[PDB]
Amino acid sequence: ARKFFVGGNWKCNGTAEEVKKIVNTLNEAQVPSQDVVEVVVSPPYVFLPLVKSTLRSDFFVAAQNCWVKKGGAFTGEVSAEMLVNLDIPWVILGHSERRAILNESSEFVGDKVAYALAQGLKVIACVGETLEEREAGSTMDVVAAQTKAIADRVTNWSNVVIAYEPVWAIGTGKVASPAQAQEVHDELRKWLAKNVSADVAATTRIIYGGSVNGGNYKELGGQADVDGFLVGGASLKPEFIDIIKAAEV
Amino acid sequence: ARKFFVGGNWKCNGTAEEVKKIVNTLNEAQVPSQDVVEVVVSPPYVFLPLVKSTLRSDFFVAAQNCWVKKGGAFTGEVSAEMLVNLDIPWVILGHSERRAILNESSEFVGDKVAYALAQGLKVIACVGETLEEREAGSTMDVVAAQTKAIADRVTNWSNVVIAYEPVWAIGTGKVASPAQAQEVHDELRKWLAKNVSADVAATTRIIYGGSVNGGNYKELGGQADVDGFLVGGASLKPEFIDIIKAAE
Ligand code: NA
Ligand code: NA
Ligand code: NA
Ligand code: NA
Repeated sequence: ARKFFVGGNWKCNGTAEEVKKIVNTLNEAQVPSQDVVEVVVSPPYVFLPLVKSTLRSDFFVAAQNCWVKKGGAFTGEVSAEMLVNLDIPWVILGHSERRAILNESSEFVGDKVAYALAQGLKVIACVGETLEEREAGSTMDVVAAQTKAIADRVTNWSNVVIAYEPVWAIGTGKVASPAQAQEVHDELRKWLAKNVSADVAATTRIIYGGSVNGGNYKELGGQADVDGFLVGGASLKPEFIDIIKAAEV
Repeated sequence: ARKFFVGGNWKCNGTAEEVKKIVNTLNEAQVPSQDVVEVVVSPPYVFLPLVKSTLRSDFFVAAQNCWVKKGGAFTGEVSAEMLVNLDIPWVILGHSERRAILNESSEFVGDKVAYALAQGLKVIACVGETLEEREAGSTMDVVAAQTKAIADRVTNWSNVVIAYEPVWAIGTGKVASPAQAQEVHDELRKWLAKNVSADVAATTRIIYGGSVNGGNYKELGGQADVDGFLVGGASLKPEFIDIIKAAE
């Protein structure tokens, strides 16, 4: 069985004082065993050393982004090899905000994933459709195309988690149902089985990155093809511990 | 007289061991007084706390970029308020690599500069033309347009340094002459005098960010409108201390 996965994306938030409070709360948390759930927290770049130095060793740290290739003359960017040097094991790549606001193309995301994996990082690779795409019946075309841009560029899926983000249902007031989430995760896994291998389809975690009303995480987690959550604002709050606890059963 | 200014842009380089070696070499350096030269060092975001905690207190730290507005739902971005919280006093904005590779527009850079200043940061604001623009005779048209996008959004220039980057003469194998540098810096200052004020033109440092061969920084620093340097790869090396010494 795939190990349930909960990632916390802090986004562009945090102060030294807020980080200390979040980390102390996570360090005091009593959650399901390492065998039941894998937990990753993703602070901004400037707090990565602080969080890695202070967080419980059974929770893992992710950067929110890295550069597409080897470092060098790329003012403002952080390379995968820098993250490896700082003992940051994970990175989030292709988040909806970077695809939309920072205009990161599916091919650019794919090249980042492949480079990160080559340096030995583990990757949360994000995909998802807009409202226009959803309403046109294009959800499965769009999610398969974003996944194919990554698949075409990687040589190994072992250290990849895919995060599905229904962009129309993230902080818009619209919420996708469990059935809607299950349908996309099932079709995506079926895509991996036909286009990469049955083994990769069976072993790759596909986590849900859509907005969820309080108390509705266990109904989503219990869907057959949903393997956990990529969490936004709740990752800054004690509620994140209740999302980790949804891994139980 | 405007105080000579030397910025060191590490770009996307560094490891914890390399950072320790660069910072130790800077800390042992014997350079002209604080009255003669202002020195700023700019590591990647992940080394900002480490460099600020270990660097000599008379050298200052800059981030290489920040976000255009208040933080929030901007995965992978670092806000100006985050830099203030970590006591990072400077930021580089509009670097040629961000305008070219990351497609940052003049208006985007302008909005960043205005936001950074509003949070109390000091800004190295970068401008510069491409090969095609230079060959067309458009250098000053382009540099004035980039500067206008910032001027239109900024009321107080006290905490701004302008860096001119001849993009065609940065790691291309082409080296711009001191006369080419002085011509752009003079015409940019004349633009500032007409479009902001005589006082802002007189007091704003305009530093040079073009490639320079070893031993040739004093010929550039002694130009009337060149107030220092924004340094690339030499900022990782002992040579950076020889560039600060050009202030004498
Ligand atoms: Na499940
Ligand atoms: Na470009
Ligand atoms: Na002049
Ligand atoms: Na001078």
